[PDB]
Amino acid sequence: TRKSIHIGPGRAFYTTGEI
Repeated sequence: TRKSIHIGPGRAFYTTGEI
């Protein structure tokens, strides 16, 4: 259950990982 969630500014959403 690996996932990369990085929230920087107030308009960014990066969700890329395993499942």
